[PDB]
Amino acid sequence: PEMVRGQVFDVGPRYTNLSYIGEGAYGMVCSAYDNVNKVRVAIKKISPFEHQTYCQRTLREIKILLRFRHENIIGINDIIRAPTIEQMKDVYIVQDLMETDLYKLLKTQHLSNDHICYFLYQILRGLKYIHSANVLHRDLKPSNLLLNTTCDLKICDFGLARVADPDHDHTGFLTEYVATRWYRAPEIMLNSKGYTKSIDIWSVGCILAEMLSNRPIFPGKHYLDQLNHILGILGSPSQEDLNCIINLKARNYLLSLPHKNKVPWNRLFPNADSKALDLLDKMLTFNPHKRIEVEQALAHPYLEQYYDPSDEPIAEAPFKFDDLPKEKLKELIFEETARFQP
Ligand SMILES: O=C(CN1Cc2ccc(-c3nc(NC4CCOCC4)ncc3Cl)cc2C1=O)N[C@@]1(CO)CCc2ccccc21
Repeated sequence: PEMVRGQVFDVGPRYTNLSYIGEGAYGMVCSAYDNVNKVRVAIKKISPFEHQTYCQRTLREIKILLRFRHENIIGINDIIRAPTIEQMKDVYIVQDLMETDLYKLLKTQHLSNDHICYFLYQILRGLKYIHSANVLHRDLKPSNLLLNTTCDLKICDFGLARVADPDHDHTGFLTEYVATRWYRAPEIMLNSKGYTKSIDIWSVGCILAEMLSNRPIFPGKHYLDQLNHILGILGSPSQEDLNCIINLKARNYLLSLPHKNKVPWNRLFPNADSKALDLLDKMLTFNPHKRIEVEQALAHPYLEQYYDPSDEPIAEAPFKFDDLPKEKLKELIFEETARFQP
């Protein structure tokens, strides 16, 4: 078997000529020549079976992405594993290989308004489909938006994704949360478990602001610092928005802060298109009930050149399927990956 940077890659025979790409908690990723389709692909080796939280991320990633089929959502092309549960130590997930991601692009490149518009359109078109299946991505951020050489965009990493559950959304003040800090809606720190579609729209709002200036809009260094960066720009919540926060610890925290005025978007973003800033404002609304929805966002005048609801598909049916053990999640992973065996 091939090795890459001191790791076995048991992807053959089909997948050969393996170049390293990168690495994280998830595992390792390489490009590989796919000998059946005659194209290089991404393959990420997951070795999750000794941690039930990595097994959860693996099952979510595989189950959701095999159900979903959409031009702006990364697919799974193939999955490699051993022929039995016992011999299965790794899972290789094969996906279309993409040139870069929006994180890398923003650290190096100025985006034209035309590029910003097209990226935003694609994010929302993928998100329309995600949300139509009653799913929340819950970790939208520039590194989870893959880009090819002609700026086609695909949303990736569904390991935190959930079915939406807005009747179980309420929680207490300062409840801990897993998704990336800078893209967390203000309600996460106040009274929300992050089980509504409006969580994803906030993150998209954050991404949009970041495309306008190549800097994160709300770069909090710790849990509550994130709300204070948010309130620094949006200003103090209105009476009406506060009355919606019935939790007293959260309410009284907000009432304790000195009055802060709204920083106008056109002063933060002097070179931005005014329609982009109108849509930004609606995505970065403090009150999640007042926040724009994905379909309204698509219909916003900023995206008029692209908007076409007939060419913005939805899922044919809602998605469905939990503190289960590592060993049962392994079984589920084995069942879900069977279609790729000879
Ligand atoms: O799966 C991920 C996250 N990952 C990691 C990852 C690397 C690579 C690419 C990729 N990259 C390029 N191209 C790159 C060229 C260089 O520039 C950047 C772009 N093309 C195509 C692809 Cl699918 C995509 C991903 C991705 O979704 N986590 C998961 C799910 O939460 C799995 C299972 C698991 C277990 C524990 C914890 C996390 C996770």
